[PDB]
This record gives sequence, C-alpha cells and structure tokens, in this order.
Amino acid sequence: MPSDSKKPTIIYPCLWDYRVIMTTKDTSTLKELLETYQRPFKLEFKNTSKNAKFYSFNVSMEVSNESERNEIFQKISQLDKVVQTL
Repeated sequence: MPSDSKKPTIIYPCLWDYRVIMTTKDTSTLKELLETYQRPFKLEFKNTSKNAKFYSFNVSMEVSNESERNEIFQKISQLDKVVQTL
C-alpha cells in the first residue's frame, strides 16, 4: 500500500499443468516430438487410442513466471494440430 497501488502480482515458480487437446489424424509427429524430453518437461497422456474424437494430452513442466507460461504455451501449440487448449 505505502509504495504501490496496482501490480500484475505474477509469481509462481512451480510445475504447471496445461490440458491441451488436439483434433487431427496426424498427431504422430507431435507425439514423437513431445516425447523427445529435450528440457525438464513431461506430459500426462489422457488416452492411447480410446478417445476417438479429440486427442487429450497434459503438459507438466518447470515454470518460474508468466515469462515461461508464455513460452510453454507457444511451444506446445507450435504445430498446427492442437485445437483446444486450457
């Protein structure tokens, strides 16, 4: 109060999970690139071949702030398959 009034207040240095679903019959290219595990990141597979409509996949990676959250969102949605994101 005795210094600032309004701020973004964005500080969360922990593992964030994003529910990303894709609607394409050619995600094989993503499942191979997402499984690379280049950086400290993981994905929680929702279904192997049961969801005959929308491919659901989770994304768990180290986050420090909006900076990453903005890079992690654009990196996961890099391809042109994913349609629904959370």
